[PDB]
Order: sequence, then C-alpha cells, then structure tokens
Amino acid sequence: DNRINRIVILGGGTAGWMTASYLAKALGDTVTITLLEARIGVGEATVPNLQRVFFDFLGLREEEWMPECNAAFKTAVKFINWRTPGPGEAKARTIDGRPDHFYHPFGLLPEHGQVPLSHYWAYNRAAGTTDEPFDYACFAETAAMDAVRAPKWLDGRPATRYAWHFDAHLVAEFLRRHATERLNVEHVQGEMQQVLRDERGFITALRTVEGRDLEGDLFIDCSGFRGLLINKAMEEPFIDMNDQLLCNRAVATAIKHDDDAHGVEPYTSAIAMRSGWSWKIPMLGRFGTGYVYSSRFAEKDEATLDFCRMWGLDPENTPLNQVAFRVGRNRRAWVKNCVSIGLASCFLEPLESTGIYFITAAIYQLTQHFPDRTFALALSDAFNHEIEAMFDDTRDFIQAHFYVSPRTDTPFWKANKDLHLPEQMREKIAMYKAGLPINAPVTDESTYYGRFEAEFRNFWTNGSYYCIFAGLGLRPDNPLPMLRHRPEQVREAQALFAGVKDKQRELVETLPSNLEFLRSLH
Ligand SMILES: N[C@@H](Cc1c[nH]c2cc(Cl)ccc12)C(=O)O
Repeated sequence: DNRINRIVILGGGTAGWMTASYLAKALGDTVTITLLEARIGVGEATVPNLQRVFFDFLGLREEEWMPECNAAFKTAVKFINWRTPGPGEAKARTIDGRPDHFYHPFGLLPEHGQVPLSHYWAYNRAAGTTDEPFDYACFAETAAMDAVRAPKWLDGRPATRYAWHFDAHLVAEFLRRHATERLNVEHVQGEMQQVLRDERGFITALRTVEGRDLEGDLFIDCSGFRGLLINKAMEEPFIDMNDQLLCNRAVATAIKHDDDAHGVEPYTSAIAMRSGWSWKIPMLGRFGTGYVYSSRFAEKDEATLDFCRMWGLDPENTPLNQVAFRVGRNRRAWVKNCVSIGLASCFLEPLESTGIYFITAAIYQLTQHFPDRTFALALSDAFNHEIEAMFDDTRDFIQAHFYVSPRTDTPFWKANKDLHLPEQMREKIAMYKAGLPINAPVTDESTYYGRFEAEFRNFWTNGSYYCIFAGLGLRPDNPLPMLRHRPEQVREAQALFAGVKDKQRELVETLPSNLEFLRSLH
C-alpha cells in the first residue's frame, strides 16, 4: 500500500484550480485534495486542445463554461507591423500596397503528393505567377477573420479550428466552484506560514498562519512567480533566459469597446512597438491589452505613454497594471515530492499564447508520470524532460519572431539580430531556405487534435513555421527541388488553392459575425 493518499496545492489562481479540478476528476475518492490560497483582467488566449484535454475531461461543454468567463473565440494570432518601421500604433502600416499584417491560424495544411500546400505556394511565388501572401493563399480562415466572422454557425455547426479568449480570474472562480462543489476539493483560505520537511527534504505538510497543518504526500506549487515551494523551500534554481528573449516588463489594462461599430475581432493581435510588442485580446464589450517591453531598451514611463498613446488613453486617469516578468524555467519542474505548475514552473511572454497550454500540458504529463510514495526517480526525470523540451522548443520559436523580423529601426529590433541563435533554429531556417518542410504533420487533424500526445510530439508544425517565416517576409531560396521533377503534381495541386478561395467566399458570405455568436452565447 504505497499509493498517494493526500495532495496539497499552494495557490488558487488559474493554475491552482485547473490542477485541483483535473486531479480530483482523475483520482476520485482515492485521494484527498486540499488547496491553500491567500488585478485588472487583461485577457488571456488559449490553443484548441484546451477543450479536448481539459474541459471535456471535466465534462464541461463550452455552452456552460464560456458564459461564466465572458469567453470569446480565437481563430489565430494576427501580427501587425512586424516588417515596417515606425511608431507603436494599432493600425497596420502599408508595405507593397498591402497592410503589414499576417495571420498564424490553427489547423493543419493540406497536402498534395504528400507535399504541404505551403510548398506549392512557394513554388508559385518563385515562378512569378502569383504575389499573394502565404497566409491568404493557404488559409481559408484569413477571409473570415477580416470579416470578423465567428468560427462556427449559430447552431453549433463548426467551420474553422479555434480556441478562446477569456478573463483568467473568471475561469479560476468557475473552476473553484466546480472543484469544491462537485469534486470534493477542500478550499483553505489562508496564508502559508512555513513548509514542514522531513529528514530527506521531502515536504510533509504546509502550515497556515492559523496554525493548521495541511498534511500531504504530494505538493503542487501553483504560487506564481513566487515559487514558494519549488524555489524557496526546495531551493531549486531558476534558469534566467532573458539573454535570449529581451522583454521583461508589461503595462496592461482593459478597455471598454463598442462592439456594434466594427464587431469583435476573433483573434489575438500582437502589435509591434518600438521596444517590444502589444497584445490585444478581444471579448464581448471590452478587450484586454498590454505592452510587453524590455527594460534594457525602454523606460517605464515611455512604455506607459507609448501604450496609452496607441489606444488614445489619458495616462493620468487610466488604471494600469505594471508587472515585471521572470523569463525562463526552473532547472527541474519536479523536485522530490514538489511539482511546480504554471508561473511557478516557467514563463514566456504571451506572444504565442503558451501560458494556459503550459499548465494543461504539465497537468497532463503529471498524470502520465504520477508517482506513489516511493517517488521513483524515473517518473520525475521523465516528467522534467518533457516539460523542459516543451518550454525550450517554444522559447526558441518565440525568439525566431524577433530574429527573423527585418526591422532594425530601433535599438530593440536591432539588438534582437545580435543575439545568439540556437543551432536547432539555425538548422530549421537553413532547411526552410532550401525548400524543405519543417516538422511536417503526418496525421490528419482528427488524430492531431484528438490525441494530446500526438500534438505534444509535434506542437509547432510546418504550417506554423511558414506562417511566421513567410509572414515576416522570409522565403526559401528556391522551391523544393523534387517539385521540378513532378510538374503534373504541381498542376494538380492548384485545385487546392481554388478550394481555399471557394471556402474563403463561403465563410465570409454564410458565417455569422463573432459579435452575433457571442451575444447568442452570453
Ligand atoms: N498545437 C497548436 C499549435 C499552434 C498552431 N497555431 C498556433 C497559434 C498560436 Cl497563438 C498558438 C499555438 C498554435 C495548434 O495547432 O492548435
């Protein structure tokens, strides 16, 4: 009889209550779970697997949890002004007669002859028979997002792959209620006084300021950047990676919005600024927004003013959150009987909406490597490996946004070009320039989005590397050389571009607006 009997979670934000709800659902009566928890809602974005991996596991359909979190729909991230120089402004600048924006949608690109559609687009660009941007030629979603359409028809009929925007505080409160009312999680409202440890350094109990000992065999650190368990009690070092990603501050708020004027944008915006980038996370009646910048290149006051100026805000009569970030990850996410999840584990700037995903993935991987009271080292070693590889792969992917961007107009954008590029990312850029696919998907969407392990082993597929590289203006030196030996396959593949064009008109003309669906839902 060596199985875990008691779990104690420190921290009651999004990570704490996603951890409490999922583990309580997975373990049932076999374990007692106790959570001990002691400002402006600026919005948060997600990835499609959140419904399949997390909410479906809890039995919660979007029709129930979305109205409780003022949730809205996300079809992509839209990158604005990442190729052109100038001020931090909300509207895209013009380049080659086109707006300077590009999309990074979800889903998998179709193939012909087992070659991704991306490579036939690069073929036609090299041939000079088209000048259409990659995202508008290969993604039907681009048209629907420009027409601010919903990702679904009003009666639930799906149309395009999508994720969610929501208020993270409202999500934690919803899950707090669900866990304590339906899953028998004990909520303890108090502060932690001290961490009780045994001879081997394992945590035995959390002691509250009221003097109560929360006894447990397994402890989850969801205390945010504080890392009260993993960093302070367990003394596990944090690996600062701000040398590779320069942004370390944000100034943020939420802005009321008249949705009847131009609708609700069904995508997160990442707006390039002089010393960083600004997010925009739209919801019903309001949008969250924050300027992520580097303190090495911008003063706090100028970032604040640049941020307020973009949105026409009075800087002296606007509620603002001023936050400093911890960019990097712990050397190990799981040490002895202490598992860090969320900001206590790692953090990247939300350029590609990895925050909620890193929690979901850590929760899932914990159940996959769940221990007993012997705490076999292979379980936590394997867990730490998957978490480390997940973070480092996305970290490098994020850096390539700034590295491949052609902007050199401010010290921030130029300095990104002087940073060391990791060898694996250099290899990928070289393969992309030689015409090769990068991390091409080998399954259809149903397997990819049906099995979390499928996506986890290939999270940034070829479509995503093309979305960013081609969106930033980087194009291969030549098309895939095999394509010049298969002219008939090139001729046949063009039907796919017509299929995208057909779907583009169909969705724009028959889909409801994002605003209409949100008002039907809320
Ligand atoms: N597994 C994710 C990968 C992904 C593809 N496009 C995006 C865009 C953003 Cl902001 C995050 C993540 C992704 C998925 O395909 O859903």
